[PDB]
Amino acid sequence: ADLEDNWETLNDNLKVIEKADNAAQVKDALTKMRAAALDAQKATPPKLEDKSPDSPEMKDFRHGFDILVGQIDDALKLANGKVKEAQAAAEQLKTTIRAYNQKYG
Repeated sequence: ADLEDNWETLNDNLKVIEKADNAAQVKDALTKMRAAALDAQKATPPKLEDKSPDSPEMKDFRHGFDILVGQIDDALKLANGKVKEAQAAAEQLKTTIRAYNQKYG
């Protein structure tokens, strides 16, 4: 249950931010994101061997997870004394979940 959990983790992560109230819980929050994000890389709950395989050696698949670690990477920096900046970005991350559905869609 590390896959169904990561989702709740990426989700339960963004909540600790807006509610972090302190830069300390922000690192800890995004620390768990960029962490499970690198784990969800090999994510395949629906099986990518039974739908659109794309073509980029699937590289384009991990790139979406690695690229994601790129925006979360710069935010992990704001964490880590820029909370409101990190928190506001959290709403940007919430939007990533939407663009991620275009990946999971």
